[PDB]
Amino acid sequence: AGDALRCGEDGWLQGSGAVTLQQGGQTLSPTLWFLQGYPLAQVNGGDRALTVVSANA
Amino acid sequence: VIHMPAAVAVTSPQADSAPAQRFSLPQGCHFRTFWRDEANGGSLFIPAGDALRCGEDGWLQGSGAVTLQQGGQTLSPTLWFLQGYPLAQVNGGDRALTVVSANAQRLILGGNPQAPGSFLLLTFEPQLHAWAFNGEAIVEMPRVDAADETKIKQRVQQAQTAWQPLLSAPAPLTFKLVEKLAADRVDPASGSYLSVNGATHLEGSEFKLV
Amino acid sequence: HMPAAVAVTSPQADSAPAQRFSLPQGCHFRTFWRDEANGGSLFIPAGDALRCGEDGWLQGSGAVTLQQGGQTLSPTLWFLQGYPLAQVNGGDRALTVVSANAQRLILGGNPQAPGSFLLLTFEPQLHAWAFNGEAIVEMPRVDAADETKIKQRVQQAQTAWQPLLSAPAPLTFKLVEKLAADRVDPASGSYLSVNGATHLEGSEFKLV
Amino acid sequence: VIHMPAAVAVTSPQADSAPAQRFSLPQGCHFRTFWRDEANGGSLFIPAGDALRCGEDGWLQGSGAVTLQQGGQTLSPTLWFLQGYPLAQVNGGDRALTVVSANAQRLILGGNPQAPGSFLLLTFEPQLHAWAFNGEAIVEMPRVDAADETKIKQRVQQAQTAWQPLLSAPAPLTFKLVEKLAADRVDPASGSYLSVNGATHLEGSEFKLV
Amino acid sequence: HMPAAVAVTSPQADSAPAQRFSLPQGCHFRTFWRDEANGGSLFIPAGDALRCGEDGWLQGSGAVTLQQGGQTLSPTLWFLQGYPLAQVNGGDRALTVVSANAQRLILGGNPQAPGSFLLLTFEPQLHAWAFNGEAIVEMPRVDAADETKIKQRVQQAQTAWQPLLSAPAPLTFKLVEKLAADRVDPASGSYLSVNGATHLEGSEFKLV
Repeated sequence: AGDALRCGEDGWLQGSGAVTLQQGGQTLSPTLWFLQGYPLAQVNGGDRALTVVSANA
Repeated sequence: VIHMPAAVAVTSPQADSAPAQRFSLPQGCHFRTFWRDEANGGSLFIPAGDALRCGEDGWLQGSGAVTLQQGGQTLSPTLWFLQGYPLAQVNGGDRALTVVSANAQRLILGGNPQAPGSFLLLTFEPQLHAWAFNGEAIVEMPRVDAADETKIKQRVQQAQTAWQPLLSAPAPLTFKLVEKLAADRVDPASGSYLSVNGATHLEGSEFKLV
Repeated sequence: HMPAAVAVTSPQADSAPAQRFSLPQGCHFRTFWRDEANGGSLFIPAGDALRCGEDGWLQGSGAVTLQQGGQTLSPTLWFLQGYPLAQVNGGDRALTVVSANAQRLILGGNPQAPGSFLLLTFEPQLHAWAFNGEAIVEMPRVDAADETKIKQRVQQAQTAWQPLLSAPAPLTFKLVEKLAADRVDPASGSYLSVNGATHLEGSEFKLV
Repeated sequence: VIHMPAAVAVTSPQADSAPAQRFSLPQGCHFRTFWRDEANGGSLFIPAGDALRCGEDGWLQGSGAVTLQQGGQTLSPTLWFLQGYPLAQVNGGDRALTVVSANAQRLILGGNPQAPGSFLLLTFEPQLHAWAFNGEAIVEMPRVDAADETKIKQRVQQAQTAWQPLLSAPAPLTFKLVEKLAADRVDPASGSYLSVNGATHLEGSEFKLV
Repeated sequence: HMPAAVAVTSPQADSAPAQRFSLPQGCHFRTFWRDEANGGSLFIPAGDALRCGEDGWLQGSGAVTLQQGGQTLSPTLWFLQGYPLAQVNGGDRALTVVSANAQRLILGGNPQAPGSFLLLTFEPQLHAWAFNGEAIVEMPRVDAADETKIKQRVQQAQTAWQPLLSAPAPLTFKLVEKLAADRVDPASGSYLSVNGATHLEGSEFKLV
């Protein structure tokens, strides 16, 4: 919880915050930037109108 | 012909005296328990809400769920706090109980006014970082009085009637009789001269295939 | 609604006849004994309730002694038409052996519930057929669309058969449109099962 | 620019049609479930009392504890009976629900009036001889309507608000969206075109040692 | 009541001095490097916030590059008196290095909570001391009979130290009557532990 991440009017979570992931004892805390709802790591475009050209698994 | 139960020597070794660690909460208070750091990679999560709440004694007070996570395993016992100690499978709400003794091995619960001279025995469960009730109980009673079968059945049903409500399930309460509680040793019932085991009633229909 | 039909898939039962075992007073008893070099013994005690009836078959209920490989068993066996049966005693009534081979025996002719049968499996260690809880009810799938008719027919078989029983098991019923009396499994084709309970009441002591 | 979720073919095989076995109780009624006799040596014990009781429909009715014992292991789920089926982790008391489908593999729960076109999915657990709810839910919804992000969030929060109370814990409800429920196949959500996962809120204090 | 005294059992700390590493602009930095044929590399980036101070020590906070065995680490290190420290940055205040050897470093001189210290363990892979959550509070056992005095002293150390921290761990405090500054374990003798929490709030997604 906090202001780093928040819901926008587009229906997607927005912002750039730490997200915690735990699996079998391990813990990762990457900073994720949400672009059109997709969580991205190691890149932050803030409010730039970047385009997701293609996203899959 | 009076048959007295034979005397049993107190043989158990001295209990460990190491203090419990403290766990400070946001609103100032402590609970206390033991947690031998064994690279277990464990977490204890006190939820926020009503069930638990700091008290004017300096201790976390109340009873509510508590989430323990270790090695991908998640347990969620309901813990009740007494003088800051977390206890599973006993809730002495409304009642003012004493912690006779507490260490990394066991906790002796006393102070029930409706059956003095009886004590619950709780065993430390590192998986919960808490003391848990598994049915074991202790009745202090002179061997001379246990010569009388009817005194036995009186004291032991006194204990049962006083401690039963505080317990989650009407459980098989097991009662060891002892001359003196040995609160200083690992087994406080060391020197127990007799054990009385209770039943749980069963009724209904059992299905089975072959 | 009608339960689905089920194809009889069990193969034809073995057809060997039981061997006869002749007792000195004239009668015979019939069971199977696969020669297994077990060197087993079958002892029928004399002077008890096991006696030669006028019909030529050993009759009555009593303990039979089986010794094989050092071990000794002595079930109580009731003989119906010369067949040793365990865990069932029909004395008062007059039941019939529908079918009997080295694998299983079917028990019918209970007049307080026709179209129902007990199944008993051959126990080679007892050289006898034993009842273990398995009953078959004959009833058309059309009838079994009515729940109340399933309850009626099951409760009729239960009452009619429970007095004669002593298996350490409750009765369970396989519903068939016809008994496959010539198969290994005579309930091959059963379109439904009803399992009954054993009632319990008492005190349990467990020490942890 | 309308983006429609792509269509997913219904591929799962036909569900098994084998009937459930019946289990008759003293007062006449049945419950039904599956129990592949695997020499498991298992027992099912319906206690006597109020929680369970035969009903005028010919089925065991109500919700209460049930003791399962197998290979020295003892489980005690609270089961709720619906049309004679035992179900764990869902109690639709006060509500009139439908069993869309039931077999040895899964049970589809329907009939919630406050969110039509949604179905719970329960999976058969042989350890309990019962169907259990683990969060999986199904929303029937035309792909064309799921082009609209706001219709998705409407139907899915309609489902959540209708089915939430019937559930034991406010659980992470997972919702698969499908054009038609495939009640005839092992996976009734075969051909689901989208999944929506809910969260569980967390708040309070976590302790941890190193 | 008074908590029981505890004997200092930890052995005397190793006494080797840290090696010096000379930078071209004059300054030195001091850490340990057990020759382990690791052929490790220590790269101090230039032109950043890592600079030679007038006192002769490398100063500031910035990323240091460690390459050993193909793998590369680049922690952010803050240099206090020439010592590389990880997960703690005291810049605003003026802290002192009570003790430093190849095994551990003690961090004192926090004026908003005297008699408290941070412990930092040597991490040979970083060639640097790292803070992991361990604080020591100096307080006499007599004082620790008062619960309110334990809370006071612990909450003073918490507030005074938490701004300077970035360990992925909450603070936990070992209460000693005196810091065993010359032992391997400087809390050898601690008569009580107080563990603090990390607060959580947010949404959890788990897929089963």
